[PDB]
Amino acid sequence: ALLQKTRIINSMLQAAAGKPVNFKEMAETLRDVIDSNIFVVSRRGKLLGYSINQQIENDRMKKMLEDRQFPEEYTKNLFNVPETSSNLDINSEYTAFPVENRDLFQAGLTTIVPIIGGGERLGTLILSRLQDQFNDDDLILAEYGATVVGMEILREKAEEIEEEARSKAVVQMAISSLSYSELEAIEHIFEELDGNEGLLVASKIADRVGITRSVIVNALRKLESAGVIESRSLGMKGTYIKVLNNKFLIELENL
Amino acid sequence: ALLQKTRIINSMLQAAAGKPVNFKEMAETLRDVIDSNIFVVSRRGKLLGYSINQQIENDRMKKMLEDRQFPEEYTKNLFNVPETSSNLDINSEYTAFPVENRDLFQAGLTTIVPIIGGGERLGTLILSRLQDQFNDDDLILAEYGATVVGMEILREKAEEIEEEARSKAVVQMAISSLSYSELEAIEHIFEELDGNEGLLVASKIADRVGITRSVIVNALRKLESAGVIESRSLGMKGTYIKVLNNKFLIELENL
Repeated sequence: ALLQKTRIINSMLQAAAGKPVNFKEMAETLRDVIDSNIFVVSRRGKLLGYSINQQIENDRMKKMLEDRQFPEEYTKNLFNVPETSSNLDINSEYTAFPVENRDLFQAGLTTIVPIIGGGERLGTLILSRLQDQFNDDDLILAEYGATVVGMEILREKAEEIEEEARSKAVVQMAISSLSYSELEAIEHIFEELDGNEGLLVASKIADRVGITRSVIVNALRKLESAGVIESRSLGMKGTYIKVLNNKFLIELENL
Repeated sequence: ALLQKTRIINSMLQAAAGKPVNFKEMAETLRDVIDSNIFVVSRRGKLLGYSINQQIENDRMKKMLEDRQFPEEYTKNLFNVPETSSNLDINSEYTAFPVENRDLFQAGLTTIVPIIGGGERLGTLILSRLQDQFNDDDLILAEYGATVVGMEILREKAEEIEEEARSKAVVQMAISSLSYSELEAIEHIFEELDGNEGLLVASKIADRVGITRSVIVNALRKLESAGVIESRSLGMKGTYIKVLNNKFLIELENL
């Protein structure tokens, strides 16, 4: 019953809007829609999700469902596949696969669609039934489905790193905003500290370090200012901090 | 064969990848694989791109094709469509459209798809033949179709501002690294200046402003460093400069 079938696939997509990416509850969707087996493997060939409904004969797939890694020779060509291969097992004649890719498709009549977003193969969609041949409708669905879980990892991954170089801009911001002293204080602080959690009253360092309180006491708050650290001191008599940004200590040690 | 017609689409989708989003050249690729009229209009109702073959009886649409600005009464109810209107003109019986959108659909047995990604109705997609019914799959194409133009405005507008908020980003930079002095200078400079184009001679400012050539002449380079302005000084005897970022000048005035 076509169109609905998809409109349904679409229904699902619209819906992932805010909610962060989630393959499985989306693999399901394809399973449901296409009534097929569904496994999504990334470029690196880690399964990000899959789903099923009845047991199978495929011995050489589970290996990965236990270490997330699939070895540097197997999934390897699984990737070399230039296009969709339509209907597939262990008894059809073709010289499109080399004799080093024998057992990967294995059990349940398997079909294959490459996931292919922003100009790049981001991975593969395995589908694999047992009996019912893979219909022209049935394909069209996957191709949408792939195309969908296409610009999704895309999405997910941008998300994933656009908030790396957030953190990372942040930190060379604040650090960009200290005096030779202030930062030197900060420096000497965490050289003589451990982790985000830190307590040793500023008072102490000053005399040792030979930077006034006043300042040390301040470099400090400059970080309260672009978030990076937290303390809300307890009337001197001890001074404690914890950090709000992992990429920091890192950077700071990068000095 | 519909699938072909679909995969054909796919192929054009991969091959936008690098190339900067082109609507027409996809409006066509629709009007190809669908065999109909394609018109992509937006949230605000601008016709981004379109694509036809024969001559048409819609009068009330040749309006936007010169001002790009559709009425605050037409496109809007065009916006109001909760979902895909399958076939249309002006003889049928329906209590959807409000008594204020009679002639927008005018020519071509018209059909309607809303474009929705980033969990947002990005705009509307308009197909319109003359006789042939829009079939099931005619839809099926059309929709996915949208869905692409879909996450294309996404990519374009995404692209639009990750680079408006670049300018801004770099100018808040450059400036931010200006000593009060230096800043004082660039200031005094452009206040007695007109547009991105300037020839006024450093020597003469210092005095008139109370600052060393030393520093004027420093603060200038600084912005060429961060490229914001161009000058290749001449051997004094007249300095001439140019601004290479619009956002900049704006920002100055906002200090």
